[PDB]
Amino acid sequence: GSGMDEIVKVLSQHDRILVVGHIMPDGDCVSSVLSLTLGLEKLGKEVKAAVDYKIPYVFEKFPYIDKIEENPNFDPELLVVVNASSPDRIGKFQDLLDKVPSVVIDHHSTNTNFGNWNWVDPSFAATAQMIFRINKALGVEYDSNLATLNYLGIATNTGFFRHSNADVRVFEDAYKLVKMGADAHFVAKEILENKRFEQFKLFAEVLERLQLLENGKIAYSYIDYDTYLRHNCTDEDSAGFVGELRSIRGVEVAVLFMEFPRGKIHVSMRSKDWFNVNEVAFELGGGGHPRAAGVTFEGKKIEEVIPRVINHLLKKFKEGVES
Amino acid sequence: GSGMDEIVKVLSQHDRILVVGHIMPDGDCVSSVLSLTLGLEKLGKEVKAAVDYKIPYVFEKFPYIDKIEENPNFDPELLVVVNASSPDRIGKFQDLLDKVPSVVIDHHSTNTNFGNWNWVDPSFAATAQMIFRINKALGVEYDSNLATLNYLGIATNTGFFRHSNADVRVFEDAYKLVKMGADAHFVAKEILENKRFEQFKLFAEVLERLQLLENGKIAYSYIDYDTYLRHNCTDEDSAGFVGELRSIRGVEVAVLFMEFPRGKIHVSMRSKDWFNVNEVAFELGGGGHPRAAGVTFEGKKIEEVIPRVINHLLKKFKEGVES
Ligand SMILES: Nc1ncnc2c1ncn2[C@@H]1O[C@H](COP(=O)(O)O)[C@@H](O)[C@H]1O
Ligand SMILES: Nc1ncnc2c1ncn2[C@@H]1O[C@H](COP(=O)(O)O)[C@@H](O)[C@H]1O
Ligand SMILES: Nc1ncnc2c1ncn2[C@@H]1O[C@H](COP(=O)(O)O)[C@@H](O)[C@H]1O
Ligand SMILES: Nc1ncnc2c1ncn2[C@@H]1O[C@H](COP(=O)(O)O)[C@@H](O)[C@H]1O
Repeated sequence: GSGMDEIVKVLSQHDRILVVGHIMPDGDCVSSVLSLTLGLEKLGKEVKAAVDYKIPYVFEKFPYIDKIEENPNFDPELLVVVNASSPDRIGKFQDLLDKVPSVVIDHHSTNTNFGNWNWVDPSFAATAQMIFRINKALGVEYDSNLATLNYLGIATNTGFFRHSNADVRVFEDAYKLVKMGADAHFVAKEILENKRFEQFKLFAEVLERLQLLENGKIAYSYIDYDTYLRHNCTDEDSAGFVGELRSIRGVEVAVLFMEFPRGKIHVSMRSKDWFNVNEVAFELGGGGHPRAAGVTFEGKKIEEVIPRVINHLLKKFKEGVES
Repeated sequence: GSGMDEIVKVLSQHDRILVVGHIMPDGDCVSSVLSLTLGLEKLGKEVKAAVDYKIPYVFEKFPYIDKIEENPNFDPELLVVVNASSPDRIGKFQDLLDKVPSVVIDHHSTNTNFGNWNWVDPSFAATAQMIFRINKALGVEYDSNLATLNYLGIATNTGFFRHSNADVRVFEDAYKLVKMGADAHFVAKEILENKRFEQFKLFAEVLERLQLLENGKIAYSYIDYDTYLRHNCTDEDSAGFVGELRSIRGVEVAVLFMEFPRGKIHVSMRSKDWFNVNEVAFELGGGGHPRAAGVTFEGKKIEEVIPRVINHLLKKFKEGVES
């Protein structure tokens, strides 16, 4: 694939750019979209940012969040798709892939290389780290707001420096961004301290349905669509729940089945010390990382998905213990 | 007070040292005690580490944790007390303050300067940052285990880089320690992903008793001693609960009243954006930081402590809104 140098040249050559992130945006999406958009604007370019999805509440106080548009009305000369592993993930903007030359910048090993130019590097924990390097290579000077926005995705994708992907390069980037004015406490407060009361009630439903297997080493639970409705919640509200199940003493693998909307079952998997959940996800048609991976089924009963996923998980887990 | 330079000289002059931390040890205690003990040992000194308390379960897999003794049986020429703000906090080792010259190293502004030499610097988020600087000044070379142990206290005292005390110096220290081999994911896994099932049941009791005041800006709850007993828990198990209450959308001040043992009521206070909980704590006879502070009552009914604390909190909160 192309490297950073080729993507920097392409970005330099084009002056009307649409930067696009993926649906159901998370911290790395907002971070990467806004950090690249602002970097390119500082070079004088005419740039718009777009996500075909409602921006979640926790991002509403971030600087420049209103630059992300659902309906940009912009005819770009270049499409730049960040942190999105496949064209279906960018919603209605995938139609532009047929009309406009495109750049892909992504850390997901699952990326389908759907751009005319692709820089995909899974050694990074966050696409925001790739945007940081692109901006510095282009000559962008950071201010505090841009540093805060670029810090955001590095923090969220590492669980705020807790996960296995928080390596030396993550800590060096975070130090450089805080030195340049990133407001680390602002980011933690807005992302992690805006919990709805209903999210506590929703998690109580998860605890009620929690089941342990394999001498307590596997824990799984589920939320069906009627339960989301009962609590005025969506799958936005159950973010972080599967990590709470991983946090139980003695659990090595945590799995959460989430039905939202009706008939769409998302499977979120996390592992603690050694089990490669990405191998299970891939074999079920999904994908991810060794310690965090997922699968999405459409048109299924939760009663069919759960036993299939658990069966495959148990088979591979029992292999790993003997090895 | 004395600075770092004076304490480094004193540590250099003495070769039989007892390093002591405080009762109910947390991450910064274990981090500071072991990081200084190992640093001094690398200089060839005869050093023992002691805490007059059972070491919590989450520290049991850390390297060298068995170096912390409850019963050291050691006649030191120098006592070094780390991260303990007052002599009552070190249990039975306070008797040595009358017999042995003592050094105090602490970041708590509440420190009573009870050593013969005192280095107290509240600009640090963690005493572990002060130990890092002492060790480097003495000439200690870090290995991976020592870097992990020194990283521990910086992580735990900042809530793993979430709290208002996570400034540039915290991120630079963390980067330096990870560059020198600190296993950041190991630390997060052992400290944060060893939750007992009973802790979830205990927090459900907290949610049951949760009360909001002042248009949702104040949230408080309590755990009485019978409830700890009911769930086979101690105050070790409710660590982090008050931060969960602060995480509720719209809450500015969270307060958790904890009765453990019987008749001993600890009040934990956290604030989000602007309210100075340390001023309330101090006026009630406790102390702490602007965003995290506490008070401890002995010999009271929970029914007397709660309304007094809430009354004082409301009085000052209502002052801050007008200002
Ligand atoms: N070891 C890990 N590597 C990557 N992501 C993880 C890990 N553990 C938990 N996660 C979470 O899984 C999600 C994966 O993000 P991404 O790599 O952008 O798909 C993020 O929300 C992470 O916080
Ligand atoms: N259906 C899927 N196909 C490919 N990758 C996925 C899928 N679901 C989740 N992932 C990835 O797996 C990790 C964990 O996802 P989640 O459990 O949804 O937070 C993230 O890096 C996701 O991008
Ligand atoms: N702004 C803050 N400053 C210091 N400690 C905080 C803050 N917010 C929460 N805390 C917690 O309060 C405790 C205070 O630690 P210490 O400063 O060693 O007494 C630690 O457990 C911190 O994680
Ligand atoms: N009774 C007290 N007197 C002085 N400082 C305290 C007291 N209780 C708690 N603190 C400090 O206030 C902060 C929050 O304490 P806690 O809420 O117990 O985690 C920490 O820095 C404690 O060391």
